[PDB]
Amino acid sequence: GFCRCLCRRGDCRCICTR
Repeated sequence: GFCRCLCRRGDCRCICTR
């Protein structure tokens, strides 16, 4: 239920878990 975001080679997106 928590979202943490990442930038993978300039590709930013968020991933949610819990």
